[PDB]
Amino acid sequence: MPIITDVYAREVLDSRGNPTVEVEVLTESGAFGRALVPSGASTGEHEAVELRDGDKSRYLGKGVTKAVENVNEIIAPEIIEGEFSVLDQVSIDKMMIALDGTPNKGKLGANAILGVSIAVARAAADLLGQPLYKYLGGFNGKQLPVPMMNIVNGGSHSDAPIAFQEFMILPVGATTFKESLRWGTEIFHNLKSILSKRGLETAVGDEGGFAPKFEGTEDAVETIIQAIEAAGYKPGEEVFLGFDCASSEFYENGVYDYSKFEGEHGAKRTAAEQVDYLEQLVDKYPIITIEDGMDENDWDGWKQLTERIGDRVQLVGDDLFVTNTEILAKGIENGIGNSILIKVNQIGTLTETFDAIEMAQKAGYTAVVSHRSGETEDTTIADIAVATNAGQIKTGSLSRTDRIAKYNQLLRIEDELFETAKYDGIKSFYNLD
Amino acid sequence: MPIITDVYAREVLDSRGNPTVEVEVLTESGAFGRALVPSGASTGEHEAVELRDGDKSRYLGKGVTKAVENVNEIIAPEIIEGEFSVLDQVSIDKMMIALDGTPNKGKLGANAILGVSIAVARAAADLLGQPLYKYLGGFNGKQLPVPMMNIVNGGSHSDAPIAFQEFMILPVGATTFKESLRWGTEIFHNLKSILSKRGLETAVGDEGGFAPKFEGTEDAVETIIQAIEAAGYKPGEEVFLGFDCASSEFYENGVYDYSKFEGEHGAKRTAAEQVDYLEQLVDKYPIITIEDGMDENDWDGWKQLTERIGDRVQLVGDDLFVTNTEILAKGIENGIGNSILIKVNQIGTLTETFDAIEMAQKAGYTAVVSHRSGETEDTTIADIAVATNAGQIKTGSLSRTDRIAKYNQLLRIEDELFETAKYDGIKSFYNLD
Amino acid sequence: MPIITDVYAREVLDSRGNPTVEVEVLTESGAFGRALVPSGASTGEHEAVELRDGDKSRYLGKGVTKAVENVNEIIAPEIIEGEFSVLDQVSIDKMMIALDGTPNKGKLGANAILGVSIAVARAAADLLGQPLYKYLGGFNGKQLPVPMMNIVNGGSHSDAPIAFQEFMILPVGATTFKESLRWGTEIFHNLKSILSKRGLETAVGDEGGFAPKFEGTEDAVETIIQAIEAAGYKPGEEVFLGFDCASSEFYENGVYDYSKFEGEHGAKRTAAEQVDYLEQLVDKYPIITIEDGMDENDWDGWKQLTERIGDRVQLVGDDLFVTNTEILAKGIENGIGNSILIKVNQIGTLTETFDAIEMAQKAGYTAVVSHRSGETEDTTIADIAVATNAGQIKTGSLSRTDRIAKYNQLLRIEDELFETAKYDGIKSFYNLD
Amino acid sequence: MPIITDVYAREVLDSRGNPTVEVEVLTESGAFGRALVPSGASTGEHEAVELRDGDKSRYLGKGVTKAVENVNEIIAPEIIEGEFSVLDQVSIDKMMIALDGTPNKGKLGANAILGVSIAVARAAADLLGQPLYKYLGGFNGKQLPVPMMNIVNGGSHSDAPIAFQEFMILPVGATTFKESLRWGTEIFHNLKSILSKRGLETAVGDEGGFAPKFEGTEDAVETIIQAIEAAGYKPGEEVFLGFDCASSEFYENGVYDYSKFEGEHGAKRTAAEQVDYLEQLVDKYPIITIEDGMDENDWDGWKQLTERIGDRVQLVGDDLFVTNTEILAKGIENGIGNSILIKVNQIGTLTETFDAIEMAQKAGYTAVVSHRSGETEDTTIADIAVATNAGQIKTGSLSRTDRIAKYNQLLRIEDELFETAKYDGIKSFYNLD
Ligand SMILES: [Mg+2]
Ligand SMILES: [Mg+2]
Ligand SMILES: [Mg+2]
Ligand SMILES: [Mg+2]
Repeated sequence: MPIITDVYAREVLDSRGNPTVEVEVLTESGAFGRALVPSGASTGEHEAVELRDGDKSRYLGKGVTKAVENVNEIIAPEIIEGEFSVLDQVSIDKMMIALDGTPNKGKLGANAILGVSIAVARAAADLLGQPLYKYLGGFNGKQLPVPMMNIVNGGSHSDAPIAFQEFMILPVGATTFKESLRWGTEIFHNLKSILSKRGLETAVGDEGGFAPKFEGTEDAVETIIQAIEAAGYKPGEEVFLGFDCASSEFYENGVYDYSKFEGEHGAKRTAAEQVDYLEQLVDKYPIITIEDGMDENDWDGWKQLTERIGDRVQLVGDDLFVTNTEILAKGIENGIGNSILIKVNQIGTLTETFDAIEMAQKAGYTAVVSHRSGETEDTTIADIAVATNAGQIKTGSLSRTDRIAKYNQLLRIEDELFETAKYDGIKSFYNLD
Repeated sequence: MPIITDVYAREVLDSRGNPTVEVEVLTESGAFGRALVPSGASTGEHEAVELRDGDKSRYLGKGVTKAVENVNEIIAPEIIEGEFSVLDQVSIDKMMIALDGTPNKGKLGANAILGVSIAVARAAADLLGQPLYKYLGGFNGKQLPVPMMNIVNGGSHSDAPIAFQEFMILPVGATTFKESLRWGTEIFHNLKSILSKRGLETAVGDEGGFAPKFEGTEDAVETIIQAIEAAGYKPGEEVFLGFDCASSEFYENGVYDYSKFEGEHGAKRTAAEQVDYLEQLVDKYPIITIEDGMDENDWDGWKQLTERIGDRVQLVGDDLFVTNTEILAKGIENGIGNSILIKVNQIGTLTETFDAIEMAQKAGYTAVVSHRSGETEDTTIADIAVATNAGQIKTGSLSRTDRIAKYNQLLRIEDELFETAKYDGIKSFYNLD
Repeated sequence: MPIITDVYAREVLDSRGNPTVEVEVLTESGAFGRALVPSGASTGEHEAVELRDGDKSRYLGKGVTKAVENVNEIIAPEIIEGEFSVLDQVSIDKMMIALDGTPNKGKLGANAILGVSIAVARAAADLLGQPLYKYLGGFNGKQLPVPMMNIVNGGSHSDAPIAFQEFMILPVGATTFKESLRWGTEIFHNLKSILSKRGLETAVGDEGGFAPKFEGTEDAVETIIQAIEAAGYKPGEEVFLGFDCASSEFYENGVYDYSKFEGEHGAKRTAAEQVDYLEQLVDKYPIITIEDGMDENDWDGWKQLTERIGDRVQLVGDDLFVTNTEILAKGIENGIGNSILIKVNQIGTLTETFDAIEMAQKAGYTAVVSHRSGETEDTTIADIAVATNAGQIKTGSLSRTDRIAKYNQLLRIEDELFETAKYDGIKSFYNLD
Repeated sequence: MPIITDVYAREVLDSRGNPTVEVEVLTESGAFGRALVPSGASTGEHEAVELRDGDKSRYLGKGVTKAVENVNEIIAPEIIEGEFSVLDQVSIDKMMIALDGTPNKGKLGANAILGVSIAVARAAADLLGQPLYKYLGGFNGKQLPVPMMNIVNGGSHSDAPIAFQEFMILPVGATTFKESLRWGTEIFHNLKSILSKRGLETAVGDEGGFAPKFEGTEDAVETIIQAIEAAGYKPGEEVFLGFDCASSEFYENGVYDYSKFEGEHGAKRTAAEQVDYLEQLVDKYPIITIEDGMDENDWDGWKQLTERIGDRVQLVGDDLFVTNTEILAKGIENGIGNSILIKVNQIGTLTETFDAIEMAQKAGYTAVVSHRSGETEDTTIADIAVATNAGQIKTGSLSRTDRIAKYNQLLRIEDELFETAKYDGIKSFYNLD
């Protein structure tokens, strides 16, 4: 019996110890779904906005009681009085969008809306007795993603003289996701040993990776490569590197100003020099993906970067696109990037999330389903990656259950799929030559 | 409906990126339970042994394929062919204990056995439609625990000149668990700010807390107190401190050798001087609980410590008791400690876990249900704490979902209990007079 | 379907031929529970009070039509209109406590309230298909009690020159409850034969035991020991003795006045001499438990008694505590007694009963679940003893179904538990050295 | 649904502390019945034999492990392998009779057979959702019995100089059973007061009544009458007396020898003088019923007694008929008595019990459904009395739950019947003119 009979929100905590929204949905027959909403460390703009309370007497102003109230007192009665079927996902998502009535979900909160959106879908899958990836994506959802695994952090997430925010490993050469996960974990533990022996810090950041005091970018990259090799894997064949440059954080007045993070002698690069520099790095090192290599508003620079190395390196828009199909469409039309980081809570409904993934795919772009800095015990993004046969995921390093829970769910999905599972390895990069 | 029809194990990852056991149980009617096992020890004279593979080609020898196979090929057929009801928890636990046939669960593995033990109970609660805490503890399970929250680490978990392994905060004075959690989180964020302003490290360890380069024990303690106050709480009334001294890690040849961690000039204390020192600390600072203040084999020293401050300070045996009712019984008979840290995987079944909690309670000891360093997305320990009205829990700092998931489950339990919930605050320490 | 749809009370008779309350509860799905309420011969004060009609035209004023009406016309509609789930025991108990609104349950009657409280729990266990002890106590309720079996009566329950109200046997050395019951029964029949041969009376009193015209206390005790030995059992190893002194019934103006029951030459003992006397008896005879050895208000005397023999003899507060957690807490804080007699109807709800048991256990006291002088065909107290692993029960001699029904239910519980049952024998006395 | 899937026996205790048989029956759908068997006789030419173990190491040889084994190992597999419907009562009873194959049920035991017989019927009523009296007797079972209530005992059940075994009160003049029960209880308590004031014993015997040291038969009778009046009732209109003379216990060699119980001067009466004596008593006192007034083999004396007073006094055969339809038929044919005491366990199946009741009724005799000295918490005889509209029951005095449980069940039956219940009072004696 599919009619939704209860929609209930509560305030819980995320992986950084900040409040977030949890929603539970029940049907008449007792089918049940629970969703928890993630939260970003920094937000691109043109984005759906999370509602926070700003009551400095609670949680330093980061309470989400208003968003919770919006679910319990506004959204819930609309759903229950409307006698919506739990199966009518698009109808419910459209209803919430209209109920809020603003372009950025700023009245009810993207956190209120997404909690309900995901909890409904989870309840629907429970009702049908379907794996969530098959409910979401249909019968042919079967492709496990290549994980891009955080390993070293820089920029504003570190004190080392390194401008790029994040360095990742990608176990592209593995034959299964289960194997890929083991490779990454082995490399992580090997790097930890290397860091310890060098007297560098091995405590972890928000994503479960390291932020060691390397000498600079080349030291960081070569040390990761050292770990890959020590673990017994082949860089540039079995395991590749990725960056999240987060270049907007050091771009100002037409200059990519590396002195912001790399000390007084750090290079001040024009957009042309920035492209040259990224090209030099991908020629020197086995780098298969670069996120936000150019500034969020530097469309000319993005075009040049894409013309320069886009045939052989994935170029992921994060801050560039902010999971916004209007911006994505503009990107596609202008030959900008070849991949998009998909953040469910940046847009705020599952319907819109899937629309963005579909738009990307139909343009020959990859859609990389992503975590946020503040995660939860929710593992829905694992199922979204498989539902859409996305082929890639970005969900953290190899420690902290806020990351590992997603990897464990991918293990379960691959196990359940059995002989029907596929892991396409390097062929996951259908956006590249 | 209740006959178990499937028992299935798989290898997943824990919060440190090490393999562990997951088990799923199904009944004929489709009731379902999933358990994940936290990290343990593969050796240790008096505790239950986790089984690891030792295949250095996988996960550096830390695979759990053998334990998984033991579930799938040995335990599962015994259960299924035996037509055990999912409700017959004690029967199933006793059967597994006999099936392994060794005192330390070293044949099948405590990790195999506990995975099944917990998954069965979770499936039973699902079958009955009961909250797990009520299934486990009966109708009167209703007391939320005071959380002892990791905040600063020392000893072998840090590079600072501090011998004690862990410092904790306890929001004893809160009126509800939900408020207690907020207090702790606010204190955590305030400490983080204080550390940053001092130029100390704010990256986190395995339990989600900090390991800053303090000048020593007094600096650490006073800085935590500073954070408590900055967050707006009263030390020694609303919020107390706790230690895990892990004193076995610096005791040798009859000496508590603080020079092991606190540099060349660090004190070498006899057992008498160790007791004097702990007494001095509890007289100076608002310390309500001390774990492993004396060495695991220094029973004479434990007795002296208990006589000295046990009337007004909780004295928790962890390494002292290793969740072993034979050792606990010896402790009780000899007036040793007044609390025990209860680690489900250290004993290996829910039945034995509950027996240990009950033995402790009936002696006027508190039973503090505990996490391990390697945790998972499992939240069963939250329900165990409420089921037994234990009154205390030790499940980590205020970051990392491996910890926060337990706190979120306690929020859900308190919410569900509604007007029947109780949080006893300082009266939780029924072991103190 | 757990919502309570009917709550119905009727006036029935207890084992002494006095009216009492019966309540039946039904759920929407047809789950059913029936409870009957016991009644004491004499009442301690500070107690929940039973409501009687005082209509001397019916049952000599002992009718319970008002209490029955209070269930049918006040409590029942509150429950039914409230749509309470039969599983929400604590909520329903708290609701009734508030509905009555007085400290002693004197408006609605403790008999009205307890009838509903127990019938609800019985219906809940029926709904879930659980044994009542597992519903009440959770999965680990498995310990059968050592029974303290009435055998000889004195004081105001006899015409013999004996001040103590009750003498009991305890089959502590048996390996199972089933064996323990047989031992007691054999001893009972042997005593009956001994009494008959001596020309003493073998008719029974309210609890199913004897009140023979012995020469005094030593005659009674030695004759019981004679019966134990004649039955082939070892006094002070296999079978121990117990007293219920009911000392309040002969204490006045600071004197334990044995002349009240033992004739003109009976000793008038100070509190100090009373302690000396009880100590002498426990040194001479295999006495393991003494109930109400000191007067209900003689706290100094209780303290002295507890210091004197409390390490090796159980000291049970009955009139001392009147199943009142405020009085119990005061006792615990002052080192008074080491056991409490738990009378469900003296407090009036299952929630409060369990709270009292838990408070006792967590203080290292035993909780002895008890009958009343006026019993019924209800056997709930058997399930309460096992639910809480209490380890002891006091439910009568070895005749009269008002007593034997409880023993039969313990047989069924032990049978059902099969290999999971435990009977701890002497180790049941965890309150003693 | 109705096929019997489990038949299980266990050894429990009766109201005298002697072992007896309990049986539980389950159907495929979970319908459930439990029966307990009352005390019987292990020898006796014309009745069904209870089987006892004779192992003097257990319960003084009174164990029923063999009868229990006969159920579990012989009867149960026949039923289960036979796929008998729980509704097929007569088939099952006939099968057991044939399975035992002896006239007195001495191979399997009448206690084994009756336990199964009753448990089956109780399970059938549960399956159908019918009150047991309607299942047993059809839609028109509605007549509550006049209770003949034990109050004073003599003969071998007392030490007083009184030959008759039992004196009873019968609240014939009440308008409902519920009122009749109150009358009896009030009389019982009034007698107790009278006895206490006279310094006579008020402890109770097996049936819950008194055995005081009266001066003789007239003292006993007149004192009971005093109690009736003191309670406010009219002897010989509202409340009548009954005897159980148990005359076989003092008849030998053609003489009713009252000197056996009434001292050296007690009358030695011929059968003619015995009839004269009983006639004198019924002329002097309001006696409506006499059980076993003549010896079990004195058929000529029974005939004379019946001719003398049978038109106006009920004459109940107990030892005369031993619930044996062959003996009853002989009695009917010869004009012997006008009532039979029906003891379910004396014949051993419900089918045979109902056949005996029917034979009696069709002869214009009353069938008085009876307890035994050793009773249990079973209340089936209450339902049998109503099922057959018997109009009378003999189930004990007004104390002990072994008796009171039956009266409570009659209260429930009358309550359930509501406006359809009937209590025929004096018209219940349809055998008298
Ligand atoms: Mg980014
Ligand atoms: Mg520790
Ligand atoms: Mg008492
Ligand atoms: Mg008779």
